[PDB]
Amino acid sequence: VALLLSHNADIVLNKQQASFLHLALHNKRKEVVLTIIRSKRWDECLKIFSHNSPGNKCPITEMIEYLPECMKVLLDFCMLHSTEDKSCRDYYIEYNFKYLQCPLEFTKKTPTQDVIYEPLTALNAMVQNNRIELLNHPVCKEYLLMKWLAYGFRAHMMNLGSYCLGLIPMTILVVNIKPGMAFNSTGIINEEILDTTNSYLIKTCMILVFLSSIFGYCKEAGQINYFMDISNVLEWIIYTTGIIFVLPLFVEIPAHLQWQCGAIAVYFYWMNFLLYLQRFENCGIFIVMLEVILKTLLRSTVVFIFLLLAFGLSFYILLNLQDPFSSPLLSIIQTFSMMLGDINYRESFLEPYLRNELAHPVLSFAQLVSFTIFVPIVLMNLLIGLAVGDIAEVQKHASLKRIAMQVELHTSLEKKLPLWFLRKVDQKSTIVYPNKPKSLEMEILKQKYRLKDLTFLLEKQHELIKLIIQKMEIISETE
Amino acid sequence: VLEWIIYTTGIIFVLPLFVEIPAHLQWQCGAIAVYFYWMNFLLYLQRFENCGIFIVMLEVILKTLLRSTVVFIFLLLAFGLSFYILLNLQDPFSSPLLSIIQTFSMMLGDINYRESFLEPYLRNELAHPVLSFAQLVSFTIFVPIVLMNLLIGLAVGDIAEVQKHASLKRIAMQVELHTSLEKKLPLWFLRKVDQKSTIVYPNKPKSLEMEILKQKYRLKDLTFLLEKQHELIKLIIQKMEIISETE
Ligand SMILES: O=P(O)(O)O[C@H]1[C@@H](OP(=O)(O)O)[C@@H](OP(=O)(O)O)[C@@H](OP(=O)(O)O)[C@@H](OP(=O)(O)O)[C@H]1OP(=O)(O)O
Ligand SMILES: Cn1c(=O)c2c(ncn2CC(=O)Nc2nc(-c3ccc(N=[N+]=N)cc3)cs2)n(C)c1=O
Ligand SMILES: Cn1c(=O)c2c(ncn2CC(=O)Nc2nc(-c3ccc(N=[N+]=N)cc3)cs2)n(C)c1=O
Ligand SMILES: *[C@@H]1O[C@H](CO)[C@@H](O[C@@H]2O[C@H](CO)[C@@H](O)[C@H](O)[C@H]2NC(C)=O)[C@H](O)[C@H]1NC(C)=O
Ligand SMILES: *[C@@H]1O[C@H](CO)[C@@H](O)[C@H](O)[C@H]1NC(C)=O
Ligand SMILES: [Ca+2]
Repeated sequence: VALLLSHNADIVLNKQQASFLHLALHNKRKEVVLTIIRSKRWDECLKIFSHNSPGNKCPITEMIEYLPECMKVLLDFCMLHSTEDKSCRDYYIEYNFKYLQCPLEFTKKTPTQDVIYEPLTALNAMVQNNRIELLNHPVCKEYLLMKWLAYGFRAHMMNLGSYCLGLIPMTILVVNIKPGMAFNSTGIINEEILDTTNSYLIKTCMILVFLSSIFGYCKEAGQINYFMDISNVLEWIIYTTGIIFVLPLFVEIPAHLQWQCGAIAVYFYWMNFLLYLQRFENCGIFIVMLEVILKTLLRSTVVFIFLLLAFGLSFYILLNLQDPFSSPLLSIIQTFSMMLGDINYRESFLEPYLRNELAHPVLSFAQLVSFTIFVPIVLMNLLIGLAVGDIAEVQKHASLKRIAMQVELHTSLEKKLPLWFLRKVDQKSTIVYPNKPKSLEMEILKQKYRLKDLTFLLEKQHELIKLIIQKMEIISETE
Repeated sequence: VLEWIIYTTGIIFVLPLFVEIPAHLQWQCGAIAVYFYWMNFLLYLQRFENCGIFIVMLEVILKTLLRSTVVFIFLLLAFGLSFYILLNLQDPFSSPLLSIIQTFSMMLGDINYRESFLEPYLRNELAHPVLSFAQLVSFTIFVPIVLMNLLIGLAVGDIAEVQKHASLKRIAMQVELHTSLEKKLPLWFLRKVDQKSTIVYPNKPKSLEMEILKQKYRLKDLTFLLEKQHELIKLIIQKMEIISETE
C-alpha cells in the first residue's frame, strides 16, 4: 500500500461504494491503516467516502467502530505543544477538534438531500460502542468542556433559575409565618387582629408563587406518554397545591385548607428539586443509585406486605387491651414501625406480664421471638444485600454512564437551538496554559487471527511439497 | 487548619497564666482544644504500618459521604419543613431549625412513633391525622431504609477497592517515608548509620495475561520460521530437474 501510494494511484470507490480504507477497516488490518494515516494524501483518503451507503459510512465512524487504537493515534495527532517545556508559562497546549465535527463537512459537494447527521457524531459513536478509553482522551474532554461553557451551562442555569423563582419564595413564606394562621397580602390574621409588619415580603412572595404556578400550568399544557412520566405528576401536584396555598390573594379561604395545601407543596417542591440536580455530573450518580434502590424496594412490597398483615392481625388479637394495638389499622402501623428494632419489649410485653394483664402469655412471647427473627433480622438483611448488589452493579459502569449523560444532554440541546446561534458560538480549537489559573479477550482474539494465518500458510506449503513429490526424478531408488 | 485551631485554642485555655479571662470563654476554648487534639492524633498514627490502613479506609469513606451531602440534604429539607407544618404544636418541631435537626436525628431509626404520632392522635391533638401518618410511612421508607442502605453499599464497595491493593500500598507508604527522610538528613550521618549486610539467627529471640503473552511471542516466532521454510521450498521447485514428468 505504501508503494502504491508513493506512486500517484487513484482513490476511487467500487460497486459497493467502498474505498480501500473501508476494506482495510472492515478486516481490522491495523498496520495498513496506520500506514494510510502516517502518510501524505491522508486528506483525500478521508474525503473520498460517499454518503447514502448503509454499509460504508464515514471513515471516522468506522474507525471508532472497528479499530479504536488507530483512532487514538489520530487523536494524538491533534495536540500541539508550544515550547515543550512544562515549567514555562508561555508553554501552551492547543487542541484541535478537526475530526469530531460533522461528516457532512468533509465532502465538498454536500447534497444533504436525504442525509441528516445527528449532532456530536463522533462522541455518540464512541458512546454506542463503549469506547471508554477514547472518551477519556484529553481532546474529547476539552471538546465536551467547550460545548459546556459555550451553551450548556447557560441553558441549564436558566432552567434552575426558572424553578427557583417559585421554589424560594415558598420556603420564605413557610419559615416566616406561624403554621395554622390565615394570611393574605395585607398581613397575618391573628384571630380579629391584623399583624402588618413584613407585609411587603409576604405580598412579593405570594405574587411570585402565583406567577410560577400559572407559567408552569401553561408550559405543561403546551407539552400535552405524558401521564406515564413521574415528573409530570410531581409538577401537576406542585402547581395545583401552590396555587391554593397563596389563593387568599384574590378569594378568601379557610386557614385549615390553606396550610394543609402548604404542607404538601413545600414537600413536593424539595423532592422534585432532585430531578433538576440529577443533570450535573459531580452529583448525578447518587440520584441513579437512589432510583435503582427505590425501584428494587418497591418491587418487593407486593410480597413482603403479607408478613406485615400476618403479624399485625395476630398482634391485634393477642395485645388488644393496649392502646397501640387497639384497632386493626393502628396495629398494622405499629408493626410497620417495629421493623427497625424499636420493639418496646419492656413496655408492651414484660411489664403487662408482671401485672397479670396478658391474656395469652405463652403465645404473646412466642410471637415476639418469631417476629424478631423474621422481620428486624431476616427481612432487613435481605434488603441490605439487595442494595449492596445494586450499588455494585451501578458502580461497575460509572464512568461510561457519567460521560453518556453529558453527551446526551448536549445532543438534545443541539436539536433545538437555531442554526445561526450554533454557528456563532461553536469553536474549532482551544488553547490551554497549564500554569495560569477486557484485555484478555482482546489478546486471545488477536492470537486466534494469528493462528488462522498460520494454518493458511501451512496448507499452501503442503500443496507445494506434494507437487515436489509428483515432479521429482527417481532412478536409483526405484522399486 | 487542624493545627492552627489547636494552637489558637490551647493558647487561650491556659491564658490566665498571664492575664485574667472569664471562665466561660476559658472552658469553651478547652472544649474545642481537647477535641481537635485527639482528632489530629490519628494523622500521626497513620504512619505506622500495623494501623495505617484503617485511616486510609476512614478517609475514603468520609470523602464519599461528604460528596453526597450536596444531594441528600434536600431530602432533609423536604421532610423537615413538612414535619414543621404537620406537627407544629409539639416541642421537638416548634421551629424550622429544631425540626430539621430532629429529622436528622430520626435518620437511624429513632422515630418516636408512640410519643409523636400515636399518643397525640388518641388525644385528638393531631391537626392533620391522615397526612401525618402518610408522612411517617414515606419517611420510614425513604430515609432509614433506602438512604442508609445506599450508604452501606457505597462503603462496602469502597472498602473492597481499598483491600484490593492493600499490600502494595502498605509497602509504598514505608518506602516513601524513608525516601523523604533521606533527602533531609546530613551526608555524614547517612554514611555513619548505613549498613551493607545483616546477619540473622532464627533460633535466638495477572498470571493468565502473562501466559497468553508468552504464547503470543512463541506464535510469532513460529510464523517467522514457517515463512523462511516456504521460501526455501519455492527455491527447490524452481531449481529442480524435471525430465520424465514433463508436459
Ligand atoms: O508494530 P508495533 O506498533 O511496534 O506493535 C507490534 C504489536 O502490535 P499489536 O498490539 O497489534 O500486536 C505490539 O504493539 P503494542 O500493543 O505494544 O502497541 C507489540 O507489543 P510488545 O512489544 O509489548 O509485545 C510490539 O510493539 P511495541 O514494540 O511497540 O510494544 C509489536 O512490534 P515489534 O514487536 O516489531 O516491536
Ligand atoms: C453536566 N456537566 C457538568 O456538570 C460539568 C461539565 N464539566 C464540568 N462540570 C462540572 C459541574 O458539575 N458543573 C456545574 N455544577 C453545577 C452545580 C452543582 C451543584 C448544584 N447544586 N445546587 N444548588 C448546582 C449546580 C453548576 S455548573 N460538563 C461538560 C457537563 O456536561
Ligand atoms: C512504618 N514502619 C513500621 O511501622 C514497621 C516497620 N517494620 C516493623 N514495623 C512495625 C511497627 O508498626 N512498628 C512500630 N509501631 C509503633 C507504634 C504502634 C502503635 C502506636 N500507637 N500508639 N500510641 C504507636 C507506635 C512504633 S514502632 N517498618 C519498616 C516501617 O517502616
Ligand atoms: C386581608 O384580610 C383582612 C382580615 O380579614 C381583611 O381586612 C378586613 O376587611 C373587611 C372588609 O373590608 C373589614 O370589614 C375588616 O374589618 C378587615 N379586618 C381588619 C382586621 O381590619 C382584608 O380586606 C383582606 N385583604 C384582601 C385583599 O382581601
Ligand atoms: C395574637 O397572637 C398571639 C400570639 O402571637 C396570641 O397569644 C393572641 O391570643 C392573639 N390575639 C388574638 C386576639 O387572638
Ligand atoms: Ca413535565
